[PDB]
Amino acid sequence: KVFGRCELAAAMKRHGLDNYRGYSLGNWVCAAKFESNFNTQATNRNTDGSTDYGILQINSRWWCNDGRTPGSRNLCNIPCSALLSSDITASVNCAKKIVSDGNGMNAWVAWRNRCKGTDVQAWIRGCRL
Ligand code: NA
Repeated sequence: KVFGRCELAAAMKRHGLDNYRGYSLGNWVCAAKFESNFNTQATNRNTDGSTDYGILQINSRWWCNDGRTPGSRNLCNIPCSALLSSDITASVNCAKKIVSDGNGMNAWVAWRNRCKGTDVQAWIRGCRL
């Protein structure tokens, strides 16, 4: 599913991401834009041989099982394929664990390099939330 901007903003809010670990909804929408372009089916191979899955490009090195990431963990206890669903419940549940792990949203290098410190409110502009 390719979410619309406000569509994804509504879904993330409904799933309790708005101000989760102090991150406003626009931070999460911004992260999703630069990680996946709001595409639930996005997959990207990392140089270390792990893969990033779904709207928030959750990494098989630590968070989900894809059966092809040696010495990896599955801390969200989910198949990485579950992170490609049109229903973002699994991605959001797993992202709550990631953002809680100590470095907040710096876990998402695209967030740190493209969203952090910017006018992230712009990403929920015009949305009926
Ligand atoms: Na894994």
